[PDB]
Amino acid sequence: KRKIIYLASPYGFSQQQKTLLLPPIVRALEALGIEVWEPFARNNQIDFSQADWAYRVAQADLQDVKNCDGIFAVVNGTPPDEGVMVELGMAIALNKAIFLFRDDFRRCSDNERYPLNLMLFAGLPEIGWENYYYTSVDEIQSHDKALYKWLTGM
Amino acid sequence: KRKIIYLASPYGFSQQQKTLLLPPIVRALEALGIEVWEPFARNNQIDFSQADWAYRVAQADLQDVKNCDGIFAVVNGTPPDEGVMVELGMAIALNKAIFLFRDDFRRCSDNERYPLNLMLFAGLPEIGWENYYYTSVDEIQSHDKALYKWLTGM
Amino acid sequence: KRKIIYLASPYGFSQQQKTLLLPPIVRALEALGIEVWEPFARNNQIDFSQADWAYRVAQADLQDVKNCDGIFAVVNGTPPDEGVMVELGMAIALNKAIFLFRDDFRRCSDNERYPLNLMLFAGLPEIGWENYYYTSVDEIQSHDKALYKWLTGM
Amino acid sequence: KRKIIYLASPYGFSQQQKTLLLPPIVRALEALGIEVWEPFARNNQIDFSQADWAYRVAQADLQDVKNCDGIFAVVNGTPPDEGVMVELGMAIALNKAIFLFRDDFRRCSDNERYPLNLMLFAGLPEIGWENYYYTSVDEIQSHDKALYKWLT
Ligand SMILES: O=c1[nH]cnc2c(C[N@@H+]3C[C@H](CO)[C@@H](O)C3)c[nH]c12
Ligand SMILES: O=c1[nH]cnc2c(C[N@@H+]3C[C@H](CO)[C@@H](O)C3)c[nH]c12
Ligand SMILES: O=c1[nH]cnc2c(C[N@@H+]3C[C@H](CO)[C@@H](O)C3)c[nH]c12
Ligand SMILES: O=c1[nH]cnc2c(C[N@@H+]3C[C@H](CO)[C@@H](O)C3)c[nH]c12
Repeated sequence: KRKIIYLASPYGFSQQQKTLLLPPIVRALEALGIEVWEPFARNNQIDFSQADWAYRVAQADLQDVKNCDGIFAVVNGTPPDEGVMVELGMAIALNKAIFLFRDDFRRCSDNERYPLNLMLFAGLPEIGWENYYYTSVDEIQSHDKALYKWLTGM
Repeated sequence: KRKIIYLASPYGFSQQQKTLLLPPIVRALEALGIEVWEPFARNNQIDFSQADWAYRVAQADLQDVKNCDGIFAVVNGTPPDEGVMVELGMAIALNKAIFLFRDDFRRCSDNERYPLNLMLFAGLPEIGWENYYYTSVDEIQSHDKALYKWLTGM
Repeated sequence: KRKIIYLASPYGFSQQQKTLLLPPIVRALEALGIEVWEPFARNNQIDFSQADWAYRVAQADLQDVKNCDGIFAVVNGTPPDEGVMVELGMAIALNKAIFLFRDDFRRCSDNERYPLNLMLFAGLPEIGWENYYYTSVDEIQSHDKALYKWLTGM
Repeated sequence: KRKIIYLASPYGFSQQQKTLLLPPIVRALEALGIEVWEPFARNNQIDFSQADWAYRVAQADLQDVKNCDGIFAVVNGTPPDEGVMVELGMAIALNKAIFLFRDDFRRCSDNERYPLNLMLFAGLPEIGWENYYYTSVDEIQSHDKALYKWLT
């Protein structure tokens, strides 16, 4: 069975970001052999004319985080997206694999060790957390970083 | 034994907000008979002179969310605080009781049903979610709202 | 005639913050002999039941920034409030006196020199901008900081 | 002389956004015959190892807003970017033309008339401000919207 990554991001909210930013990240993950669950694409069939669609998206996304093997969370922005953060907290509590992506060079932090709010790293090991922290789309395929180690059992 | 509420908020980051905003919320919860776990206060014996303090705070807060009975999440701001959101996601995944506080009247939402990102409500029931959503400090004591129903088994 | 300070803040958006955080700041400024224009208070005779109230607040605040002598901008939050930032940009372009207030210890910055986005400091001097930068309510009345020196022409 | 638009955005902060999002917007503006001043590109010839680079960037952007004819502010995100907002306030106070771009469908507002904080619209007319408000890159070239009309 392929490992399943839930690709959490705010990029579905902007028409241009949805069209241009997500496909390259999806493709980078798929090139490692990962099955990618991207929520904006997976919720295509919900009936958005009905008033309960927001509840139905919430529950579908909760189920996807429960059923994934890891989360790949796009945590660009100041601050990172609140929905992505909820999904990240779910992933941490459910002991999913955690991978963080930030190619935004601004620092937005409450501490000196981590580049973001310390809670985002609570599900990563004390040592080597930066191996799970990706700062460019080109880095996703790196054999030295945590996605590759995960797939190769190292 | 008293129910334990984890009071998640960004109010510890600002000197004035920590001093003035949190004690009234703490007192409102305590007046219901709740034991309040406030993380900015509870992390007062971490050695902040040591470089790992941020990791030890992260783990301490994760353990507190695992051990609470419910979270009372202050979700003021545009957007809500990313650390609060991680803790909220943890609470949802761990089937804790979920209560939300927002006396910020700005609307910051991706949908028409809820006043915030739909993910924040994923741990609340489809019907009656607003019973868990508090919009003033004065409302916390309300016998018609979910904190009181929780405590009285209704 | 008293110097006029426009007190820009997001604190009017939260019921508790409006009641508890703003009066102490207003009072500290007034103790210096300043006439304080606080926008949430100053627009309390607008009819908020009428559809044009938002345009009338915008124009009232535009006029107040044009007519003030200085702006005292509360730039707490990650990021600072977007309305406060528009008013700050107006003040810079109109050669008003500029004073910044941040008692939030988090860093949210795109550079190493300043704790915030470099644009917020465009109306401050290259050297000694920190004299215009207030990090606690108790510091506002300091005779060593720029607000007091400005009022006394020293 | 070609009208000058200052293209304010936070897209320069993210490597992928700077590479992918900004060139299409620049090209849409330039297709209208506009001279586009994009701050992340224009700041290139600043020495970023001299300690004062942040101050120099700030002053250079201030001057570009003073010397543009209009601002085209990308106000995506929740909230819109604080540096874009400072530049927008400068443009309002300096009586520059104002155009806003938001293809982010989330609402982030303190009022019922506008989809964002009311201050962002203080430099736009009470009626017809929507004609200055662009919600897709495709819309930038519309002859029914305010940017094209401003060119005549
Ligand atoms: O409109 C939507 N479509 C699909 N999913 C979401 C969500 C849920 N998550 C949260 C996060 C964006 O907040 C992204 O991973 C999708 C919120 N709004 C929508
Ligand atoms: O500096 C800190 N002190 C204590 N806790 C936190 C946390 C953890 N949570 C997250 C949330 C603020 O982000 C609040 O509930 C405390 C992040 N930074 C700090
Ligand atoms: O409800 C309101 N009342 C008064 N002013 C504003 C503004 C304008 N400014 C902007 C800034 C808050 O965004 C504060 O200085 C007031 C936005 N909303 C309101
Ligand atoms: O690193 C930077 N490069 C170029 N410009 C800016 C600015 C000035 N403005 C502000 C706004 C981004 O905050 C965008 O229009 C550029 C701040 N930081 C930088």
